[PDB]
Amino acid sequence: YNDGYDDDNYDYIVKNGEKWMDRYEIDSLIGKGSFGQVVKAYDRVEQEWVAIKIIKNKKAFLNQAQIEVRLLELMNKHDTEMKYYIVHLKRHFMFRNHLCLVFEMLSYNLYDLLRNTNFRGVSLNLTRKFAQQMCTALLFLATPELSIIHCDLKPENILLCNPKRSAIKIVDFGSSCQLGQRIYQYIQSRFYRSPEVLLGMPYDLAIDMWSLGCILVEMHTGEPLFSGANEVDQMNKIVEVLGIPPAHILDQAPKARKFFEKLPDGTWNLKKEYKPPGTRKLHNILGVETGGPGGRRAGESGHTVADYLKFKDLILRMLDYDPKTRIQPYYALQHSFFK
Ligand SMILES: Cc1nc2ccc(-c3ccnc(N)c3)nc2n1-c1ccc(N2CCN(C)CC2)c(F)c1
Repeated sequence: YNDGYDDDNYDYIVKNGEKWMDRYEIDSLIGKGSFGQVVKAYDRVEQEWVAIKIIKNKKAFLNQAQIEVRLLELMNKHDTEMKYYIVHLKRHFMFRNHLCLVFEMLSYNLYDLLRNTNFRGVSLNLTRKFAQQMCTALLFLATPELSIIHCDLKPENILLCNPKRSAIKIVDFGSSCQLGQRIYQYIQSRFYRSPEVLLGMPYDLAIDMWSLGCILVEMHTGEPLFSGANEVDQMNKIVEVLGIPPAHILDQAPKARKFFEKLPDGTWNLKKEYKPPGTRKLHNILGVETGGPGGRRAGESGHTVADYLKFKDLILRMLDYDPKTRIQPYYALQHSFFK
């Protein structure tokens, strides 16, 4: 293990108080993920805490992180005032056989926020703040010179900047790509995976908007909207809410028959118990008329029927099966939900 320094998962074994390169004092592990670890460090030179993503000493992670660095640096050539809600990569270096990405220090991810609500959700008002930021972030990523598809939006990859404000940033561009790259497939985290990707179809930046629609519902209900145990269960759970996808899409989907078959009348239906297609209404998931998710927002300011109907509309537009008509970031931002 790399001159001593690695565990059996090819992680750097953090030693609290270690100094690196006469510059960073490692304080502690913040958290682990697939890619490796994020540690809290003090940068003596800039005099600030930084979150150092220490990539596993494994080629696949190293290579993914090099793609991440490239995309972050590209995003940086634009967002120098850090306006657009993407985590700032300060610098990167190889250290003891681990690629290290030095980020600004942020705070809890939105999953952990949901965990602190006991998976019962945050307010629609907070949901709206997250939504507005996330739509602005997507707006940014879709700037032509970037055209970046995050490809793994989920609550864990959206972080509070700090524990007392509603400001957030997107993290983790390990799985990201630019438009026209199509080599990736079975991409996105399953709960947040777009129909086009489930269907093995060409995809674009609209996949991120699908993920966001899923995320926003979850932020408010506390629970994943579409919590499939596998792709088939995923598509089924999607269909429960949204109905059979448009025929014009299914006729074009290489993986149509993973999920669907044509009936003798030439129409598409599921292969296989679930609520029948389109019968699990978002109207009811959100509790539009019944005091919000599980009735728990009954009375609360900012949780009116009118508010929920606006939120539902926005969400349904994000969860358009058709990536061509799925609401784009700009128009999402103009939605009545945000007035
Ligand atoms: C607190 C904190 N600030 C961070 C800044 C950047 C990143 C990051 C992580 C991954 N990819 C990129 N591009 C940036 N992470 C930051 N974190 C942070 C927050 C929470 C966790 N976890 C991970 C999972 N665990 C179960 C809960 C806490 C973390 F590792 C880092």
